[PDB]
Amino acid sequence: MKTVTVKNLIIGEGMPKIIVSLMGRDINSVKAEALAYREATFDILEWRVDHFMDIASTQSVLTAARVIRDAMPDIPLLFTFRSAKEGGEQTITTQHYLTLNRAAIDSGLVDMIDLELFTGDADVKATVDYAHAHNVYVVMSNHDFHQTPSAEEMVLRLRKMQALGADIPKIAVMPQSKHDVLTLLTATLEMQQHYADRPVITMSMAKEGVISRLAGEVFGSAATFGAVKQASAPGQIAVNDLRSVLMILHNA
Amino acid sequence: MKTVTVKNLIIGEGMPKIIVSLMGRDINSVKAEALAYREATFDILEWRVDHFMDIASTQSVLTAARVIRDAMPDIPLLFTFRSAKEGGEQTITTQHYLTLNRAAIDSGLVDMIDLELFTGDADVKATVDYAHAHNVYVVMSNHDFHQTPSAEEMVLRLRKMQALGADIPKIAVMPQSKHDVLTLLTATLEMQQHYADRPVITMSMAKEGVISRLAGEVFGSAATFGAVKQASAPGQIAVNDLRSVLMILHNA
Ligand SMILES: *C[C@@]1(O)C[C@@H](C(=O)O)C[C@@H](O)[C@@H]1O
Ligand SMILES: *C[C@@]1(O)C[C@@H](C(=O)O)C[C@@H](O)[C@@H]1O
Repeated sequence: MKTVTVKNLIIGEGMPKIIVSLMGRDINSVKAEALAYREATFDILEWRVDHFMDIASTQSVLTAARVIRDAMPDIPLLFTFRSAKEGGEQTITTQHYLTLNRAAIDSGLVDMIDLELFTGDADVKATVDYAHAHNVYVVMSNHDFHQTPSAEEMVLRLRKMQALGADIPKIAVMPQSKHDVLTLLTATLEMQQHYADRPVITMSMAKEGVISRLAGEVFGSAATFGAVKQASAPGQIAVNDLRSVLMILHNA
Repeated sequence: MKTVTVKNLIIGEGMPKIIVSLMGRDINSVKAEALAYREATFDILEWRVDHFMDIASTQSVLTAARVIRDAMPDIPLLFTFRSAKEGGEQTITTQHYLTLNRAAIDSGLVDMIDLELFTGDADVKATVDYAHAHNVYVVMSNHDFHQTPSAEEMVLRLRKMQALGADIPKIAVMPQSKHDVLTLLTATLEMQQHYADRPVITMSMAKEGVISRLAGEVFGSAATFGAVKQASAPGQIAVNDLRSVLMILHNA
C-alpha cells in the first residue's frame, strides 16, 4: 500500500478520512462557505468547482481559490470539477477541463485534483504526469448515477486508474437494490484482498448505500464524504454523525 | 413477515432491537446485575442462565428468574441456556435443558426462551409447541464459534428453524476473514429477499464482524446485542454506542 500523505494526514491507513465539499456559485459564496466550514471537523476539503458559475474566467477561479486558502491555509484541499455526465452541475469541453485542472495545479493552492477516468486515457495520463511533476496528487474517479456495475467491472476500472498513475482511485455507484450495496462492498474488499497497492475510495450512493459510507475501515474505503449543511451527493449524512460512527468502528 | 410483539415492542420492523445479557453466577450476583441493568437503555433483557453455577436446581433457577422480574417487572425477558457446544459456559443433559426451559415457560416470568436447533428436531419441536401453548415465544438458535458456513447453508439452517416453529430464527458465526463477514451479510439479505416470513437475528462475531451488529436495518437482522459492562459474546460493543449507530442509520 502506497499511502498518500498531505501535511500530517495519511490517506490509506487507520480510520477513513472525512471529506466535505464547497459548492458555492461565486467568489463571495465560496468565501462564506469556507469561513463556515472551518468551524466543522473533517480531514479534507473538496472544492466542487462545477457549481461555480463563472467557470470560463481564469481570474475568477483563481480569486476563489485564494479566498478558500485565506480561510483555511493549511487544510488538505482537493480541486474537483465534476462533469454533468458523472453527476455534476455543468459541462465544459475536454480542453477547458484539462486547462482548468492544469491551472489549479500551477496555482500551488491545491494539494490534490480529481480527474475523471472516462475523460480519456491519454489526456488523463498526461494530466496525472503534470500533477506529479508539480507535487499534486490525483484522485482519479468514476461515477454511475444510474446503476451498479458488476464487482468485476468495478475492480477492473479501479485497477485501470492505478495503471494510469492515480494516487487514489475512486468510484461512486447508484444501487437499485440492497444487493447492489453488497456488490459495491464486495468490490471494495476485492481491492483490499488482491489489489492493495493504492488507497481506494468507494461508495454506494443514496439511503440504501449509506452503510458503505460508514464501513470503510472494515472493507477498505480510505475516505468518506459528509455534509456540513447540504449534501454534495445523495446518501451523505451529517458530518458529525459520520465522525461518530467512524470513531465507534475504529475503537470497537 | 410475522412480527413478534412483546408488550408494545415489535421485533421484525423498524430499527433493530437492542438485547443485553445478564450474567450472574449465583442468586445474589443476578440480583445485583438486574438492579444495575435497569439503569441502562435497551429493548430486551436476556438472562444467560448458563453462567449460573447452581444449574442442577430448577428451584434455584426459578428463584433467580423471580429476582430479575422483581427488579424489572415489565422488560421483555428472554431465558437462554447457551450450551458450551455453542459457546456457552457449561453443559447439561438434554433432558435437564428441556426441563429448565419448560419450567421457565410454566413460571410466567419470561416472555421468550432460546432453543438451540441442534439439540435435535423432535425435542426442539415438542418444546416449541409447549412454549406456544403457554404464550411464550421461541428464539431458535445456532452458533459456530470456529468458522462461517456458506450462505446457502446458513439460509437452509434458518429456514429449518422456521419449519420447526421458531418465532425468531437466530444464527451467530465466527469469521476467519473479512470475506466471511460479507457471507453472513449476504445470507441475511437472502432471508429478507426470499424468505421473509419470520424476523431473523444474525451476527458475525469478533471485531471483524462488528459491522454485522450495526447494519441490521439495511440487510435484515431484527435484533442486535450490546454490552452493558461486559460482552456476552465476542464483538459486542458498548450498548450506548450501539444505540447511537442504530439511530444514525435509521434516520439517515
Ligand atoms: C467523489 C465524489 O464524486 C463523491 C460524492 C459522493 O458520493 O459523496 C461527493 C462528490 O462531491 C465527490 O466529488
Ligand atoms: C444469541 C446469542 O448467542 C448471541 C451472542 C452474540 O453473539 O451477541 C450473545 C449471547 O448472549 C446470545 O445468547
